[PDB]
Amino acid sequence: MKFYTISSKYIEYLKEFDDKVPNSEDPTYQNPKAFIGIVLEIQGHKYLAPLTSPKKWHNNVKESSLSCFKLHENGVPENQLGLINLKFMIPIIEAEVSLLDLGNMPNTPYKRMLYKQLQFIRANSDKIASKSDTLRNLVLQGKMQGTCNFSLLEEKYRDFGK
Amino acid sequence: MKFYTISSKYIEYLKEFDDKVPNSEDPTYQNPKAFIGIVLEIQGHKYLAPLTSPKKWHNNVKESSLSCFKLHENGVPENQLGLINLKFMIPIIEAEVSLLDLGNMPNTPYKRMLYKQLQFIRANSDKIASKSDTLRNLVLQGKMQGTCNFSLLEEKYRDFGK
Amino acid sequence: MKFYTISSKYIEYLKEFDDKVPNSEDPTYQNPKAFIGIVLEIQGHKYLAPLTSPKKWHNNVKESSLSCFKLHENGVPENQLGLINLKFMIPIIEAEVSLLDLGNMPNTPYKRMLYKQLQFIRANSDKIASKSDTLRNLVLQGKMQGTCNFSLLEEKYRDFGK
RNA sequence: AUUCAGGUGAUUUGCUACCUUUAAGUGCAGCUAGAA
RNA sequence: AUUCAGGUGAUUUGCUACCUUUAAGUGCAGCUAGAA
RNA sequence: AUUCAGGUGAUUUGCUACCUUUAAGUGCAGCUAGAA
Ligand SMILES: [Zn+2]
Ligand SMILES: [Zn+2]
Ligand SMILES: [Zn+2]
Ligand SMILES: [Zn+2]
Ligand SMILES: [Zn+2]
Ligand SMILES: [Zn+2]
Ligand SMILES: [Zn+2]
Ligand SMILES: [Zn+2]
Ligand SMILES: [Zn+2]
Ligand SMILES: [Zn+2]
Ligand SMILES: [Zn+2]
Ligand SMILES: [Zn+2]
Repeated sequence: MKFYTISSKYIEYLKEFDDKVPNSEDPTYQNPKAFIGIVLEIQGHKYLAPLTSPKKWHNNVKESSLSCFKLHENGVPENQLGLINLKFMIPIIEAEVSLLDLGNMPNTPYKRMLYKQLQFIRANSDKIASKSDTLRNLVLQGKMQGTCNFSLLEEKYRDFGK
Repeated sequence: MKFYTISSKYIEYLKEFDDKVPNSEDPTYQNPKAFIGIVLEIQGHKYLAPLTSPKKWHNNVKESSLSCFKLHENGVPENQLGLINLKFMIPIIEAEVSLLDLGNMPNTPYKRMLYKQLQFIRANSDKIASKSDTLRNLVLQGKMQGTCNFSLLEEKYRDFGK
Repeated sequence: MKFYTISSKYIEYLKEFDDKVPNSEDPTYQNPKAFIGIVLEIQGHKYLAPLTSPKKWHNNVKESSLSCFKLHENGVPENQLGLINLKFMIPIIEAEVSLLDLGNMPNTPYKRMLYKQLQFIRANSDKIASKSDTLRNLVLQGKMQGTCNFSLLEEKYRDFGK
């Protein structure tokens, strides 16, 4: 899996249909909001999930939860690295999605953390995909609330360019 | 698996054929003798094994032994909890066997220990069933002595009601 | 697996076809050169690999390498015990191969080390056989150089007695 | 005797794990404490 | 209540693993630093 | 940004494991040392 950004246009568009769709731009955002790379591929839908830095309430989110996949350094649990917000993953269009230029990022604390994250994500691909799959099923079945509207998003998203 | 008692009649009856069959009633017995719940099911035989509180010689009984399955609190080895005496498991008749009313036992040290035991037994079902299976095979094969007479008990036990 | 020696004749013979074939006798050799016992059995070929005591360059040989299987005491990694030189394993003829008389070796530092080695080898039989298998395939495929000439050795070796 | 097989990580120092049936990057150290 | 089943290690003290679906000696200690 | 999905244990607080393909209760804490 990999790190992506998403065009602001395309994020506004999904926001017409679901305010739950993650904010793309914010004055207080140092770097751009980043997404994780095809957490879920099903019925020809490619999903990307939002990354998000630590909040207070992440302490209550237990590992079993389908809402989030908690990140942290490999083998170093006390090094919390934020989480993947699956509850807000969205379907994407290859053309409005862009991979982070990791090969060109200046060596900074951030790019550094991205690699810590990346590796933990790489070694947990499956748990992630597995979680995303189930989250959607449930969401769709009407057994889970307060997530992104998968059903509706999946319906409207490709009508972006019109 | 679960906790059972066995009618005294039926225990006397098997004792006609094998004195090795565990004692059901004793003046020094606080609670009734308790048995563990289908350690072995084979050729339509349901086996229950006797529970037994610590004796001195349980220290010499090594884990590999087929005679006994040593109990102790989950993850707390120094908390020895007696053992399951497979060498004396017997085949039973659903109608002379009775489940302990755990849902109605007053909160006492005993009921408390039963749950410690139960869980350790639950998480080791397989080893237990596995041990019981092998113990019988061997016993039947004539490669093990000083156990209950499985072959003979299996033959005679259903003729209980006559 | 076990410890063997190989007749000097048969070792000279293979040396007619491949100088890479391990030296059998040397003035500086305390004990005879020893071989490990059927590292590989395939298309009716029985392979024995040479043992060899620590050299400087064994530090660069990584575990993944097909060239050698590094020995050392069980659970005691700092106790390097030389390595098995698979890159030089050779096919053998039961009649020119001989098992070391371990049962009759006087208790010496050497015989002592042999058992340390033996056990580590016994507990890794598979990795060894697995490595040998792959090493040959590759060697045969022409993807590996500087080893014994398996293809050529396999062809010529049985013509020993002529 | 025969003096480091080639690969798997958007990164990879040490070891280890895995792939070479054409496929494969885990784990324990170290380093880091980044922020959406 | 009923006082430790045998075995698998060219060697193996304790425990463990494992085998007794015809099979099975792993791991931790302990001892060992040996040489091709 | 967006502030804990429900389950699997004759019992189970905290975490965790597992299940969510109709399935699934593990492990570490803590509590506890009961007796056949
Ligand atoms: Zn939950
Ligand atoms: Zn974790
Ligand atoms: Zn008698
Ligand atoms: Zn035994
Ligand atoms: Zn235990
Ligand atoms: Zn290499
Ligand atoms: Zn090693
Ligand atoms: Zn034994
Ligand atoms: Zn021993
Ligand atoms: Zn949130
Ligand atoms: Zn739950
Ligand atoms: Zn709870």
